[PDB]
Amino acid sequence: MVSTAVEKKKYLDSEFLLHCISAQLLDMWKQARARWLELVGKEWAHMLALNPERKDFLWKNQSEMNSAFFDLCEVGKQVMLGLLGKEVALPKEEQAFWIMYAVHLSAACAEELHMPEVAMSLRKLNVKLKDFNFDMPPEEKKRRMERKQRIEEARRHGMP
Repeated sequence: MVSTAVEKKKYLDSEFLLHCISAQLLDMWKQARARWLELVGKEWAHMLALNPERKDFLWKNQSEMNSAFFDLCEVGKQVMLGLLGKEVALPKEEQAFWIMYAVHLSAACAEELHMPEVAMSLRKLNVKLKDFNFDMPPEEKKRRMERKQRIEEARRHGMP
């Protein structure tokens, strides 16, 4: 499953997504991907400055990067639903998608941020994904619910 998803990592490239999801959702995906990678790259550059030999990325649980990753997962899930043309995926479809998502983002860290391949591992991403798929204030809960609604609406070409 992870073997086939390695080639299928290109499936989340903008050029492969184009015309298969709405223009609005595609732009949300492009922006959310860029935002997360930029934050990862900043955090890494600081870490590397302090230990040039390090090979691990420490994921800070209370960080802008972490919040940006959550939002990227939210957009990613709607990308999946957009590709399938469904509101609720089969669990096998979800498992396939999240594998492709994790392979895609891990490749981007090695290829686009030039991080050691072992730093942003498939396993690390999966730990955080499990959190997404399974002490936040009430106002921030509201915020995330309104954002998810806006992404869902983008996916449906502006429809509820």
